[PDB]
Amino acid sequence: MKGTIFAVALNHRSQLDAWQEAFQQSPYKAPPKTAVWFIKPRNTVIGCGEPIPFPQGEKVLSGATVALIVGKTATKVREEDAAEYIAGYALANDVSLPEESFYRPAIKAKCRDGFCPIGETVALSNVDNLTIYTEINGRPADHWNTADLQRNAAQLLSALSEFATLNPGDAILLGTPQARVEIQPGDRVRVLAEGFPPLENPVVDEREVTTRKSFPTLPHPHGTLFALGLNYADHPEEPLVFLKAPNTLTGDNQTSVRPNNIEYMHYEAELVVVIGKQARNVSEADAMDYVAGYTVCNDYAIRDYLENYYRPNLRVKSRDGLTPMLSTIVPKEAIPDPHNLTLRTFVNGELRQQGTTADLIFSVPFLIAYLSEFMTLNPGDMIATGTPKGLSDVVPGDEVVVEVEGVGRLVNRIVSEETAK
Ligand SMILES: [Ca+2]
Repeated sequence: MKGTIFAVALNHRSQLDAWQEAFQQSPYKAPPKTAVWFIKPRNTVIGCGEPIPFPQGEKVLSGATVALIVGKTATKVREEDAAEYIAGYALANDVSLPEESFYRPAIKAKCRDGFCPIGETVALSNVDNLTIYTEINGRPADHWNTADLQRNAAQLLSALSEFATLNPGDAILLGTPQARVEIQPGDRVRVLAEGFPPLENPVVDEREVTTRKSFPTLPHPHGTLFALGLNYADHPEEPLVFLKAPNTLTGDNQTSVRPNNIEYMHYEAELVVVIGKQARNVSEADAMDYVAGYTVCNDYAIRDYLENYYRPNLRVKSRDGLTPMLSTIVPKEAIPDPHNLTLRTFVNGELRQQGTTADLIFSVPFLIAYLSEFMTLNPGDMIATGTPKGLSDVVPGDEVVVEVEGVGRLVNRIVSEETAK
């Protein structure tokens, strides 16, 4: 819609069945214990009648589904009370490149422009035993049923909101089956279900699609939050990128909660790049013209909650208030070389982490070129560029300060669940 669009992967029993043997082996080792989440960021989100831009060369699959739409702030929603937090339901389309791997986040596959049609919210009581239909050029092409999903809408809302607060207007896509249908330029793709107005979108060669969807600017932070995995040589083939939901963000001198009964929660000091101008298919050579400037984040992780499905997964990386971020942006013109800046972390005044952006594996221009090659970057989007070596455990009472030379100083305080409540 206009809120964050969350989605669940591996929720349809047909896919769990199909992947059973693979999930016993590297790199998965074991089947998912918890829900496997992803996000369809704002560049993806379109309404009925808007085109799905088709990337030349690629195979693209429709992903008819339905989404629950949150009607009031949802934090630790109890399963039995879910309906009272759900405004209704909307037909949606998880448009995607093939789901060939579930190990690393599927950003190229799923976060392309216009890859998330979503329709009208309808006030139904439930979506139990609902057949979701796909038609292509007005011919029946696919159907599946929500009774075959592992977690129902109630259970998904409860499971996600247990650690990630949802705001009114946010959505959760309930899932998709193993078997999907292919779309191609010229196709008209229609999603249908009893009780809903059909959702229809044309698929168009991307070369033909006019200007990209723009958004109103709002005070930083506001935008897609991209984050890098391993990005310091401290002494891979392509970047590991994942997205962070906006409710993870908190300001300066706030608190971040350490879960009860875990072994390891660590800070991560990072240079954050903020986009200043809409960017698509930007070369490394002009990438810097699209940067507004720089800020700092503390990209916390709960190492205990890591799994090998879309890793690092949302239960580790999108927890409420576990991403301190400064509200100030230093303009790029104040920083002559962002690839020559010191990063440090202090805990209670003890220096625990130090490195330099000279050790970035993937440079700021590389990253901008890499992402804009397959999706539109918009003003206010953020790129958390990774963290050097020097991680350690932090516990309630601890004051954690991260600092990037010339960019800013960011304070945070760890607290217990008991203190925060
Ligand atoms: Ca990180």
